[PDB]
Amino acid sequence: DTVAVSGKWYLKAMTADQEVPEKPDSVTPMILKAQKGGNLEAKITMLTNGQCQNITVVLHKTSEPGKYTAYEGQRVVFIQPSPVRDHYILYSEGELHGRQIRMAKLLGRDPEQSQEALEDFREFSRAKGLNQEILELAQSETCSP
Repeated sequence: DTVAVSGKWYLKAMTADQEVPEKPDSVTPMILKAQKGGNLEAKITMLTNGQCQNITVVLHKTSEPGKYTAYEGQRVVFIQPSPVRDHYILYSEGELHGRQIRMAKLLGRDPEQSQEALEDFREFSRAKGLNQEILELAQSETCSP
């Protein structure tokens, strides 16, 4: 499952059960690198407030396909295929910077926007009790490494 989601993605949309102050102006592609040993390394760059912010998150494999842990075990991340092909949905729960926050993210192989994938993501998000507005992200190679 790890190898299946590896490679280049576009982070299309995200939502949470809390405020999430830092809304980036744009993001570079999300790179999911499958590592020897089964873990995933997620890398993305954000343009926020006139500066380039590189983010690296190591996702640790569990016995459940698609289920990973993060941030020294204080966070769980579920990765599963969307009903629309070449899209994936992330859902995470637990601690993040010392607070309990739950998030969902929509990933797409291609930059083209899929209305069906977004609609399914909205439904998924509601079914997880993520009822804030859906935040759709701007794609750009600005700040790319």
